[PDB]
Amino acid sequence: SSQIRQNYSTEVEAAVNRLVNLYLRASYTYLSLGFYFDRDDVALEGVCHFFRELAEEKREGAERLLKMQNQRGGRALFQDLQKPSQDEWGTTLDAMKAAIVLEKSLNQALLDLHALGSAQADPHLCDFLESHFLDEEVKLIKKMGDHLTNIQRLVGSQAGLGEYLFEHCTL
Amino acid sequence: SSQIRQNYSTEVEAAVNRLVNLYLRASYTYLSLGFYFDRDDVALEGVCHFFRELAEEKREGAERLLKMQNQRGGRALFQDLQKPSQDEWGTTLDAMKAAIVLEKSLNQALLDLHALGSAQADPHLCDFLESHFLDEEVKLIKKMGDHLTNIQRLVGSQAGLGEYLFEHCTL
Amino acid sequence: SSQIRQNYSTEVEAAVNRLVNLYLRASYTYLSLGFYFDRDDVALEGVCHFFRELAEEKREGAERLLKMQNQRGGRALFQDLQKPSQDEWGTTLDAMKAAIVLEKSLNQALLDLHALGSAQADPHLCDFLESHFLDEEVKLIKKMGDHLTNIQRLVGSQAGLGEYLFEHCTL
Amino acid sequence: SSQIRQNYSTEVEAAVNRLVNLYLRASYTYLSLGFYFDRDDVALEGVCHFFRELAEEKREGAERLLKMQNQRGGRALFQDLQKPSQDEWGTTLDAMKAAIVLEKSLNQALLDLHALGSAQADPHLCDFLESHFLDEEVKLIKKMGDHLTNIQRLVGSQAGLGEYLFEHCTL
Ligand SMILES: [Au+]
Ligand SMILES: [Au+]
Ligand SMILES: [Au+]
Ligand SMILES: [Au+]
Ligand SMILES: [Au+]
Ligand SMILES: [Au+]
Ligand SMILES: [Au+]
Ligand SMILES: [Au+]
Ligand SMILES: [Au+]
Ligand SMILES: [Au+]
Ligand SMILES: [Au+]
Ligand SMILES: [Au+]
Ligand SMILES: [Au+]
Ligand SMILES: [Au+]
Ligand SMILES: [Au+]
Ligand SMILES: [Au+]
Ligand SMILES: [Au+]
Ligand SMILES: [Au+]
Ligand SMILES: [Au+]
Ligand SMILES: [Au+]
Ligand SMILES: [Au+]
Ligand SMILES: [Au+]
Ligand SMILES: [Au+]
Ligand SMILES: [Au+]
Ligand SMILES: [Au+]
Ligand SMILES: [Au+]
Ligand SMILES: [Au+]
Ligand SMILES: [Au+]
Ligand SMILES: [Cl-]
Ligand SMILES: [Cl-]
Ligand SMILES: [Cl-]
Ligand SMILES: [Cl-]
Ligand SMILES: [Cl-]
Ligand SMILES: [Cl-]
Ligand SMILES: [Cl-]
Ligand SMILES: [Cl-]
Repeated sequence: SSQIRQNYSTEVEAAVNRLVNLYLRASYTYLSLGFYFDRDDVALEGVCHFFRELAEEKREGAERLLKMQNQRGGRALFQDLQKPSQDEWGTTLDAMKAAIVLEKSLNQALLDLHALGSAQADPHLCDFLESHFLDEEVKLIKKMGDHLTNIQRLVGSQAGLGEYLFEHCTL
Repeated sequence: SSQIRQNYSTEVEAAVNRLVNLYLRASYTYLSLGFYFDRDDVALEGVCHFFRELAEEKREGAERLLKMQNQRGGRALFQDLQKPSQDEWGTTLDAMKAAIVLEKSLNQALLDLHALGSAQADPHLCDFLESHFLDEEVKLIKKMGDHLTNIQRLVGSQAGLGEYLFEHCTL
Repeated sequence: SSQIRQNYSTEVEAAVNRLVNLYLRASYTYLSLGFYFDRDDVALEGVCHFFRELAEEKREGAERLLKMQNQRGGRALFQDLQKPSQDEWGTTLDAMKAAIVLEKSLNQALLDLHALGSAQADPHLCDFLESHFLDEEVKLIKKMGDHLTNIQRLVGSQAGLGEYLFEHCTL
Repeated sequence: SSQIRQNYSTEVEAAVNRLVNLYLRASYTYLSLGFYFDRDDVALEGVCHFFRELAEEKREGAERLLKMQNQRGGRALFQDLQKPSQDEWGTTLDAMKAAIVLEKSLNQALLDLHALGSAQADPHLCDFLESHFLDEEVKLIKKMGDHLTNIQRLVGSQAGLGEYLFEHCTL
């Protein structure tokens, strides 16, 4: 029971529980990514730390959603967390591509949740997504695309490697 | 006269004046609540201070609205402030229930103002309500509902009182 | 492939992956427990914070195991995380009993892993469990049993409540 | 003569003297490795410093064993230190492979000493190996395997070199 619920549709409440599941799944994905790069036969600890920090941010996003669910008087319902889609993640390039795919899917889920909140005339929900999720996700995707470009440049060629060093080491 | 007014409908201007009245009324309600709990025959100074702080927050909300009215080039119009609905407020439980009723009514007025601003295509108004009012009101209502649950638990029973002390004193 | 693996049996490697799954499951359980106590109709924030901290400790335990798996040259394999066994957790007493059941099961898994490491003559594994898991788990279970006794005393009776206050407030 | 010896078998006492010899031999190996990389025609001072620090750690391990031998009432007996197996150590890759071979052999000697202490029911010995040697050796081997992977990646190819720079310079 709740004595506080106001203007909070069952549709949104359900969608928020699904979004918590997606965020926790993504956190689990990034946990797997990070420990893959910590393998002795891979050994790119910087890549390990990049994904470890993303695992933490996606868990924090889920916790924010759960806190909001309780603030509106909705009820958290948890489902199974499906294991990540791969057990080994290939090259740095492969892993950064998988990460962008994952983030695009979370972004689309955020946009879908906004469409539902708009249809339900739920401005608190909209505000919440704007305050904590929409711009954070755009920033992250921009950083990943920048990373993808630089991995491609570096693994591709000696001119590529040259331009990278000029920017990174001289500038 | 105004030389600055742009995209600011007479409907919104009127609705904002009504919302100032509601906020000032709520401030007056909380003033009455607080001094009731300061009576020698009631003497719950912590409850007095809780309502005294709410009186201050509701006055501040009204002042924010008035400042916004002037920033958009609308004209503040004041009406009578109706005295609060009771002269004595009963138990702590009774008073917390009345407070949640009051906050729900302010929240609904905020949602109604958003619906009007949306119909008038007034995004500055929407932004304003998001920046200062929607999440503040949800947070406050959540706190009041938490309080209601704890008052009910405490006044209800020895098991209730027991669980409360474990949480509050041990944890 | 690994160039470092030495004295690390496939049986232990598999058992460690299963133990990571159990720890992550327990973390997920505690996440559900904590947000249950944050509901407006439950509203025991101290209990919420107790379980929130346990969720963090169980995730940290899983991460320690994963780091150890990589240090020995074993390969992390993740499975589905089954959702927690309940959606609502009843009283504080009910929830503390469920927590002790959960911790007893992790403790038994640690003891089973020691039995396997002993049979495989793997002293590094034994050392690892001693350094990070066995005494931590005994300490936690002792704290939970202490909590269970105090909840029982407090919810049970006016003599019980009296003895608790003497200890907590006077001493 | 000793007035303190208790539960300290002649077998363990002998094995500990042999382990001191192995540790001092390894220290001597690393001394040779380090000065090889300081040659003007090799000139990788970072590699020199890596091996110089390992020479120091292996000497410290021997000194710890000798101190323990005296604490149990056993008698240190020293043998010849055989010169290192090579006079020149080839590439960085060659030298890191030789180092991992050396560390694997010390690790196996530690495991063999644990097997003997277990057969002799000598828990102080076991504790000692756990406190100062088993996890230190696993950590070191993990670091060396990580190094081997990164040397292989770097000396192998332009894609390899690219991935390394992304991790090391960008992340
Ligand atoms: Au990682
Ligand atoms: Au890392
Ligand atoms: Au929206
Ligand atoms: Au909306
Ligand atoms: Au650079
Ligand atoms: Au540079
Ligand atoms: Au550089
Ligand atoms: Au007052
Ligand atoms: Au007061
Ligand atoms: Au609006
Ligand atoms: Au609007
Ligand atoms: Au208390
Ligand atoms: Au207390
Ligand atoms: Au207290
Ligand atoms: Au919580
Ligand atoms: Au909490
Ligand atoms: Au063991
Ligand atoms: Au063992
Ligand atoms: Au107390
Ligand atoms: Au007290
Ligand atoms: Au007290
Ligand atoms: Au050197
Ligand atoms: Au050096
Ligand atoms: Au042993
Ligand atoms: Au032993
Ligand atoms: Au670098
Ligand atoms: Au760099
Ligand atoms: Au660099
Ligand atoms: Cl990680
Ligand atoms: Cl809306
Ligand atoms: Cl007052
Ligand atoms: Cl609008
Ligand atoms: Cl929590
Ligand atoms: Cl063993
Ligand atoms: Cl040296
Ligand atoms: Cl023993």
